[PDB]
Amino acid sequence: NSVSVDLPGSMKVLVSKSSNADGKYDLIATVDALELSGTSDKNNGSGVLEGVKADASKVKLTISDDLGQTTLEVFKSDGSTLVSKFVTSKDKSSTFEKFNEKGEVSEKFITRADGTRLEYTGIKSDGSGKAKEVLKGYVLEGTLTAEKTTLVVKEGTVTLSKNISKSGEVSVELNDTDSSAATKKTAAWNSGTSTLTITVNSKKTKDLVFTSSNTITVQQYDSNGTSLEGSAVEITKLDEIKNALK
Repeated sequence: NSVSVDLPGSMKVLVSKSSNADGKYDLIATVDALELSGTSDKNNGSGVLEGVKADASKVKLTISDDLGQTTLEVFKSDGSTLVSKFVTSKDKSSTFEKFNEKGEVSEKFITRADGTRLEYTGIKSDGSGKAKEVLKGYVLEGTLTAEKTTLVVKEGTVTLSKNISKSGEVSVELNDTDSSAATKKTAAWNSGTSTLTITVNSKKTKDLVFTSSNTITVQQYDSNGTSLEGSAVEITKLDEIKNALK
């Protein structure tokens, strides 16, 4: 009769085993206790399913042609003003967006494949908002502008800024307002190694590596400031970032 097809986000869609006189396949799924239905000219479980809630809100599930992504939209009763959208990928990454009354994004929660999160709240029409990055062991706080996301850690007169572009590219900078050259921190970012090298009084002191696993490691230099010693150690809490900035 039907074939159950496994989709991202542990969702399932039933597809008819064979096509009708028009060559089309029937699709059925149950999402959040609502039965959705649709038809497709493909036999693999891809296509669009729709349902209508008790309250007249319209639900639409779109399964991409290669089954790599699901988009689950809830609309107002007009079928066009978004209330929410979940987009889930095969790799386990996802996005959840909430919309305001004009159907424009007001909150956006990104879950990466590794389970870390980037959370945008209080999003305004000017593109600004509040940002929080949820990592293994700790969270970073900052802001969103149209230009970029900037997460900030302050320690004494030092400010560490972790910038994330719209496409997820990380760059990091440091500024210290310390008026003494004996203690003022400066830093160089190397985009090629995702590493921030801190210097104090003309001696390199530490490398902070911002890894592809969304972690930070720290490693110290020798007293002459030209050779790394020991091994890189993973930072496990915000206070350990602050320690590296002292």
